[PDB]
Amino acid sequence: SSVALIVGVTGIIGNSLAEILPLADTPGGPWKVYGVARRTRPNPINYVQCDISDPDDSQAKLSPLTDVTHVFYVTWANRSTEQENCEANSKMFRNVLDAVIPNCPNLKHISLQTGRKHYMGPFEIESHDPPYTEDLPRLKYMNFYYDLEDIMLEEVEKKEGLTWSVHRPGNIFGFSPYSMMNLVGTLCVYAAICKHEGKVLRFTGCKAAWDGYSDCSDADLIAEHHIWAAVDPYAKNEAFNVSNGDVFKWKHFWKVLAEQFGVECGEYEEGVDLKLQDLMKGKEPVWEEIVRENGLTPTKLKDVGIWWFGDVILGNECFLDSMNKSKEHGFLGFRNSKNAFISWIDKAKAYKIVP
Ligand code: NA
Repeated sequence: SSVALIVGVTGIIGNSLAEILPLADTPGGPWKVYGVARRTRPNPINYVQCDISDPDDSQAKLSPLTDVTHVFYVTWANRSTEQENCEANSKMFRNVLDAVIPNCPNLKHISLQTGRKHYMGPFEIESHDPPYTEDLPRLKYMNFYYDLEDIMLEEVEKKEGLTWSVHRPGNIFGFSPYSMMNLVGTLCVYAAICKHEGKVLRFTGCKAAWDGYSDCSDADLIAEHHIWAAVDPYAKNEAFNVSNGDVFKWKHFWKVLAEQFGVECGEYEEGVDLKLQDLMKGKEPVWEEIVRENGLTPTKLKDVGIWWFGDVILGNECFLDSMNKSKEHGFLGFRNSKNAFISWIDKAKAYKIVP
């Protein structure tokens, strides 16, 4: 009966879904699960190698998956322009729904993950006032999230009883061995390099990030949120924010990261805005030495140190969201973000990404 198709299983959320779904006490259980991704390689889950952006390969790989009941859409193309983000991401989404909906007679629910950029315009009101809420109108700017929702909504009409849910996290704290968008990983690699070079963990970000309130969204809680919507009647045909239930300051998270690598913590330096891309320019050889000296997973810096992403997060103000609707609709999940941050650092170490 309960059969998951995780679309993007090698990603950060894909991985959390991959670990949690098959567990004995998981709601909706016991689950059979398929994990789909572009890579070959690498256990209870039924792996399918598929390129979602190829109409033929999606037709070939997903049509035979006759028994799936719930799809979890957690993949995204990231392009140079937003217009391209729409062409690319729509094509992918359509390709999966066109391969699944016709061929799965027990399809109950598609769960779509987007993000907090639903609420955020380019710049450039027009804008929204935080904390962000779910059902206040869409901003007038182009946004591939909006396009994905409309596709989903349109495709839900072509089968009766088929439900949907949208999941909108903020900045994700998580892990996967292959992630190419890992904030926590990225900060671990920066910390590791500072330790190696005998340098202080200088703060690489703005003041609003250092001293303001921020939140974040745990990879495992986001997975639980997806699962909740799969099984809860009050979650059906609704969009929802997912964040941790608490608030933090980078001022304090920086010390925690410092402590986890035994490196001197830096403080907010007035008079700049300090970037990871700049500080880590030319560190490719230094990283290889760290990987060799310690018996690490053989990685290149560009695959584990995603600086532009970390800078985008640490160089801007964090606008908070609201968990009221999720709670009101019955999702009482939370995380203690400082503890979760330590936990995801530990996970980077356990997989020998970082020493
Ligand atoms: Na956690």
